[PDB]
Amino acid sequence: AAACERALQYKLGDKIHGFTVNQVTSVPELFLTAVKLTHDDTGARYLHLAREDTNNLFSVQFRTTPMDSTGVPHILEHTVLCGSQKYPCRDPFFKMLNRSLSTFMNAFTASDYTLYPFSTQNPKDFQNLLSVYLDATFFPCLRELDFWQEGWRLEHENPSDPQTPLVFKGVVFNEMKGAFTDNERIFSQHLQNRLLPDHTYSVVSGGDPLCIPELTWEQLKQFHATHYHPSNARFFTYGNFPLEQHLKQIHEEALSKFQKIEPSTVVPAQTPWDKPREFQITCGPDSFATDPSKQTTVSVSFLLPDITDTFEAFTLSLLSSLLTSGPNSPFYKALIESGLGTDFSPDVGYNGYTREAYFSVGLQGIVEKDIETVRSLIDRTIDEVVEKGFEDDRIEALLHKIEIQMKHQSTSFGLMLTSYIASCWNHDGDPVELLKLGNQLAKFRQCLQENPKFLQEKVKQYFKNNQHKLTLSMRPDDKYHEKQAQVEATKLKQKVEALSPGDRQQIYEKGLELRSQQSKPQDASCLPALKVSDIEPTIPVTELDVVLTAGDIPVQYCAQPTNGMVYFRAFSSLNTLPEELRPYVPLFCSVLTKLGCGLLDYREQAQQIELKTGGMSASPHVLPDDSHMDTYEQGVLFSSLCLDRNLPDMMQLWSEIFNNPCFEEEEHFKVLVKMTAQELANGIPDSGHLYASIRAGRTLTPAGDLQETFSGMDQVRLMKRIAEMTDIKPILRKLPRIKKHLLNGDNMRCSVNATPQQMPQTEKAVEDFLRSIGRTFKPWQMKTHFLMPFPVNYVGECIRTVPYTDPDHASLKILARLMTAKFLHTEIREKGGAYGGGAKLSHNGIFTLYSYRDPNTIETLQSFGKAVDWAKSGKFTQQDIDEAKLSVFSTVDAPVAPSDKGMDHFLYGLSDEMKQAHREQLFAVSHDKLLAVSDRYLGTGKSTHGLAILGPENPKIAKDPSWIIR
Repeated sequence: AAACERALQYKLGDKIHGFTVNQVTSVPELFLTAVKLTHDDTGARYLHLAREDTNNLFSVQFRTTPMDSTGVPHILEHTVLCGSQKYPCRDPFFKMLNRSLSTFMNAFTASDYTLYPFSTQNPKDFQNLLSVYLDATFFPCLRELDFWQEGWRLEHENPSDPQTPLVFKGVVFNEMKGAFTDNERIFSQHLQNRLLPDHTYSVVSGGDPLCIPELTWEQLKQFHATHYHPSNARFFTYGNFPLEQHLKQIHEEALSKFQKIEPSTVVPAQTPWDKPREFQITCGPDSFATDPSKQTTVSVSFLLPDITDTFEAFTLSLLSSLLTSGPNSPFYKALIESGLGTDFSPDVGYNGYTREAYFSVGLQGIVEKDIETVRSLIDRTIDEVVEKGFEDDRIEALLHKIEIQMKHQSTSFGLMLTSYIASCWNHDGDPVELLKLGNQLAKFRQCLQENPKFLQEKVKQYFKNNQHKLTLSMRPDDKYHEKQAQVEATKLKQKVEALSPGDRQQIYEKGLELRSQQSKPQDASCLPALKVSDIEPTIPVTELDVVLTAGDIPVQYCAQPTNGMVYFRAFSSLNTLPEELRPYVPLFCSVLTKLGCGLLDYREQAQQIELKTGGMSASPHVLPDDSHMDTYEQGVLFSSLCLDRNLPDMMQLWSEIFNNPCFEEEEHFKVLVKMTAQELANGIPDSGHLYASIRAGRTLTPAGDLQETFSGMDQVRLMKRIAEMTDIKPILRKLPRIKKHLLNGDNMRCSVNATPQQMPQTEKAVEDFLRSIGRTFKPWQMKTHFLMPFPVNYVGECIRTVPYTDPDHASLKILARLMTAKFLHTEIREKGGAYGGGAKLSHNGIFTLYSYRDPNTIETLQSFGKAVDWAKSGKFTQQDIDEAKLSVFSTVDAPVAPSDKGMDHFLYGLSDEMKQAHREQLFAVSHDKLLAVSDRYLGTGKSTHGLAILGPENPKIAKDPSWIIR
């Protein structure tokens, strides 16, 4: 009756739709069964992980082994998503993003493989997305104009004026420009290049700016015909859907149209060095130090065995985590607390992306004079690890951490599985051996029980005696990017001089046809699609029970199949907290479980956390009310996880954190604050649109102001200011004040998620813990410019709308997603050239516009104004409304993990009745309701606007007096 039982019914040797069952293994620790199939005619390998989880995932992988630095697989992956023969419309990927019930749809290109995963919950939608992906990847129209627009071409700055000089344009070309500007990408790539100089790892697989114009259309088509062939493919699917439908679809749509080829693409082993080497490279300056110039990164890297031999790789990965993870690691105590640098080097720890894995350690942010000092420190630490070894508790903490990662229930499990086996599988390894994790743990425990100094011989063998050592240093030079610009401009002029006038008219005509291709809106009615009748009308009700306990704390127990885990959450309000101490709350949450408690130092505290729990964290959350725009609850979410047996120890740890935290251990706190300030400064580009919307939305509601205080740019700038203070002690005195105002039971509620079989013991442990512990805003417009040293812009525009429970909210949500799908995508992305841009409506009632890597500023806001004029014009059909409803119901019905079912009632206090009411309000949205709501809220002068800009200097913005400059 179940799916996994029938998946265990697959017998060896059965022929199923051209596939042959080669191997069947039950993985009881993961509640999934691995099955290995091979297609007889093509030789494509198939691995299916059948597990009773409705979020089904498919992925297909192609082995791309480049032999030059042209970047052909990255551009080929970009171009293959631009159109196919059966679906000639442009970009099936984004078009199916609004015609499906998927939760994830993307693609990745590593150094030596390309990966196309998606996940969805509807079997007909699975058929839909699998058919579009098969036809897009295996049968694209390989039009020459797609290769000139996305890749490389010579083009005038204005394509209609034939007298201006020629320059390079292209998506991948400027992606590699932006990759080359990234110092970490130079460091990682050159590290791989110098350590592996023999074969494909010695080149820039994403594309070398000096080697990119050597790529021809003929080479692109030949590479596609040779490498995007199903014999060079590995298909992977995960979940509970019947396999027969998948196999039948694969055979009837794709595999029959090809014939067998044999890829001559196996990567040979890197030849071992006889002697260690040193290299010096250069990168681009940053704003850290001029005269001192501490922006010097150094690393020491060691070659490790292959990922094929699974056991030795698993052992060395655990060893690298013992060496680098946490303040109890040798390298942390030797390097981080040495005060010579700022953070670990990039690619620190075990890096298994290449064929031969490699270990790396070092620091960034050091003075260049200390390079030999660092190298001697690394050698001396290897000597000390050989002489002293590891304590048994840290080994137990690591084995408990890896086991807790095995049993944990996430919502994106299949994506983690395909990313975890892609690298090993790419080099012809057996992916099933990475799945049999229990056996590796058992053999690990036995191999430690037989030889107590085994790991000392491992560290000696692979670190002190490893002759394939590389010490690589980087120092910045003032004359670097102009040298690169000189040589690139020289390649440009040498390529331009040999061109005839007939070639220039060919460029002129190709440019005008490319502009027409980029301008004309095309039709996508050839794609198959679902309808609103396929969306479930009602959701299954989630059962809860709230128990007031000891003597007024409400405690929510949710019986769920959590697989032997207890997930504890607590939310304590901050309404009594003084307003001056508000901005230091996130810092408190980030350091509370890292400073020591009672008789435990920070080393022992971190050891106890890794030994008993799977991680204990605190993060501030602002939960808006659903019936008043000017009502919100502010508080801190304490979250933890443990196995069922370590629960009383976990609650003993929690009681010790709540009753005697050590806010006096100052040195590790200084280390952590400089590390988090560095981490937040490093993370600005990837979440720039989030920071732009959050600053843009500060001025509409008090909840926005509190979100600005907890997670806006003010928090990063303040954290940097605190990290620049030389005396941290008066800042450290503020933490007992947060302990005294927040750690009590006056305004508290808690949650427990566990198995029902475990529930009474959890109720006992929690009641013991609870008995053991102590006891009118008017929005106003704001325009803001953050001067950032970025090459692209990030702008945000916010409009104030209705909250969740208003019937107009569902219609506004449909309208926002509609505008994103049918206006903003074409206007900002295709015309403008930005990587991301759209419209969103948040749960509190903020209609927010955003831009991600946008080259323009004024034209983007003008496109926003034309989008609102488009919405008032009403120029959309009922099928577009069905498409927007499909996308919204694809978003709200995203799968929730057992650890958060139901979390939404615990946080926001929305019952299933409110969700059913809003779901039927999304059902009732009509065309005239969309025009009415567009003239009621989005129109000009009806609500207050807010503006914010992240980006470089722009003089035209600076001469506007209505902007405030930051």
